[PDB]
Amino acid sequence: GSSGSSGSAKNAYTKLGTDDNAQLLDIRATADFRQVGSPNIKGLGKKAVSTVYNGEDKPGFLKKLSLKFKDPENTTLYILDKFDGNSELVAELVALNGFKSAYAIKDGAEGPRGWLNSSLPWIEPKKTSGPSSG
Repeated sequence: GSSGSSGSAKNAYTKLGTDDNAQLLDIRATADFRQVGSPNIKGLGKKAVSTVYNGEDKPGFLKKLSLKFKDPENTTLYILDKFDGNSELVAELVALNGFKSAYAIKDGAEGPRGWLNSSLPWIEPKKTSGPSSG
């Protein structure tokens, strides 16, 4: 693909912990934190910033970021989509809108080698009983 963009699933999480300044922008839909869960990066230091991307309305999305990050000017963000979405698109928007340098993850969360399929930590919804139900 792009030798420089969307690395393997760990390629983000690794650099999430090792950078100590890095962050996560879960662009996955607000429903996906109901139906799949969220990534448990808390042991690196903090939770991810859930804000659904919509290629609709660039400013009406970035309104969530400006209050959420202390030092966007050197914080290394990592988007996280469900599969593909527009991860690599957001990965070149924030850095051009006053953050430093941004990244995506291939296969997102639910992809065949994405976050879930990478030994990476998760939060999930509540415990329930009915796998064929969803």
